[PDB]
Amino acid sequence: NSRVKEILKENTLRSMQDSLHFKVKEVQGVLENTYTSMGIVKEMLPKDTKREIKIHLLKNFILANSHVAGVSMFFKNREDLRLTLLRDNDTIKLMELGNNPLAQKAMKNKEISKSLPYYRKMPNGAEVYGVDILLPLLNENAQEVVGALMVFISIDSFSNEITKNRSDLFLIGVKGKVLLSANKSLQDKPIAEIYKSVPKATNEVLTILENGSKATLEYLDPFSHKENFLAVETFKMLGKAESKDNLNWMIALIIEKDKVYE
Amino acid sequence: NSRVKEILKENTLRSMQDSLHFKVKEVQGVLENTYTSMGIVKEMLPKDTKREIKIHLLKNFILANSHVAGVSMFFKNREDLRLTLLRDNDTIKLMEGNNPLAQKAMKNKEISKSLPYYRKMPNGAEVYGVDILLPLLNENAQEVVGALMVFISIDSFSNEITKNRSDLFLIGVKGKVLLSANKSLQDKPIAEIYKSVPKATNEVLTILENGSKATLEYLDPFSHKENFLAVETFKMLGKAESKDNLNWMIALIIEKDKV
Ligand SMILES: [Ca+2]
Ligand SMILES: [Cl-]
Ligand SMILES: [Zn+2]
Ligand SMILES: [Zn+2]
Ligand SMILES: [Zn+2]
Ligand SMILES: [Zn+2]
Ligand SMILES: [Zn+2]
Ligand SMILES: [Zn+2]
Ligand SMILES: [Zn+2]
Ligand SMILES: [Zn+2]
Ligand SMILES: [Zn+2]
Repeated sequence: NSRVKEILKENTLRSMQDSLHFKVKEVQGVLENTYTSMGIVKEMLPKDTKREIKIHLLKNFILANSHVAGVSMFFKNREDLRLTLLRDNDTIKLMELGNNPLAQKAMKNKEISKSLPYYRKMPNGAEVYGVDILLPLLNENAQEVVGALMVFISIDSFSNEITKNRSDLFLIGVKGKVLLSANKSLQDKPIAEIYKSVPKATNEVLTILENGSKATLEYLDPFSHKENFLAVETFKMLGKAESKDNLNWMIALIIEKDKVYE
Repeated sequence: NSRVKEILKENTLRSMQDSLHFKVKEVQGVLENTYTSMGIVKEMLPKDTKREIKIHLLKNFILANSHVAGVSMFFKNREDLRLTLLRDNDTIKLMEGNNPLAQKAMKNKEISKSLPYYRKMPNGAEVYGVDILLPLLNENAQEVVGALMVFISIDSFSNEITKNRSDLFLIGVKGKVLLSANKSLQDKPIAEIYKSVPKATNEVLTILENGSKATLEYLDPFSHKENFLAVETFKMLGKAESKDNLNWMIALIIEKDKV
């Protein structure tokens, strides 16, 4: 009889990976839209335009990128072009930069680069878990680095794709850090600690993350005490960019085996 | 053997259906993100910028959207902005307007698409694809000043549909085979290819017209094997309100043996 459960397993794993594969392309496609939008800002910001047009550009960049929660502009030789725009249910512009190590890193890397996830205190006093995306600004003939573009992407804003009306997905960053899960208390914590009761399963997932592969496996969930089918799939979180910092993110999809078997 | 078979049949067909659903959602997601990117190019092109800026933005547009093989812009009052950018192992800039669909798109302020066709590329290769033409408007958004052409490579979607498998088919308007592992079938309608099964092909074409989805079974006259057939349609121009936003379809065959 159990060969029936075995076919049910075969069929469930197939659709998990197809389902998971879509979720990855969806999230990565969203990140790609933002990077594409950033490259346009990058191109226009340093052109011979007046301040208000540059502000006009940063505001519209936030408006059209719902997952962007902030953007900063820095210019070496123009004081009035050192601004930070943070999402405050609208946009709040704060004048300022220069000593910011993110602006300095942006100007020393030709390719799009990143920081690591972190909590930013927002104008309304709330904490937003996110990550910074960096680009350099170049003058007309591309000869000189003249400024920096710094984009704060909200990881919490991906709740729409990961946790809205479902609880079977995790977003995992480098070193196996949980970036977003339905279990809010897991954010910013490593899976080696969360799931230390299944070190063989976690060590495979972490290996799959480091190598940029994909896989399916089983594990006993320590929270539900039920065995889950688990599908993982990594993806380059900076997109098509060839960059030192274009590392692997991972999305996990779980299905408790009991629901399949009947 | 009774309840077991029923459990296996409908669980395998559900897995087949869900898999096709997520492939359809992958494809139209790739298209819509390309359309979002195109809308950005659309709005920036009329803005006050130098020729070199417009060119590099179109060049960046092609490189960011891997399914676009070509893009062209035409300005009514800027002859130096009548250009075509095509993939050529890299990107090649050519100079050119008289396209009746560009006139249609401009005069009516509506998006319009061409029929699928074969474009001869710079390197001599022939690429099956579709043209999507958009009007360009001035800053005040009241007068049409030009047109933007985007040549989407249908063949480039083999990475999602045809690579490493032969169980998927992309079907266009009136059952035209747009993409298939069997390349000889491209640009040919299913009504002729599978004339021997009018019941299934007529179902397919009705599903295509109604924008519906369904699973059915048919005897494939090529493989001589009983197969299931899951189909699902989708608007190929995304959410654009336009009488040219016809339904495309992805079809998935699974040999009835597996069930
Ligand atoms: Ca599939
Ligand atoms: Cl068509
Ligand atoms: Zn404005
Ligand atoms: Zn503008
Ligand atoms: Zn989103
Ligand atoms: Zn067990
Ligand atoms: Zn039944
Ligand atoms: Zn569907
Ligand atoms: Zn693709
Ligand atoms: Zn894919
Ligand atoms: Zn067989």
